[PDB]
Amino acid sequence: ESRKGQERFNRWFLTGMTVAGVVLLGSLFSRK
Repeated sequence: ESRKGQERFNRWFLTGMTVAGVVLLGSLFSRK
């Protein structure tokens, strides 16, 4: 909502941390 450009997704390195998210998605996404 804020006028700031920041609403765009965090700088790509901080996306690297987002990979730390999906890796948890990599487990939960399916039962063995």
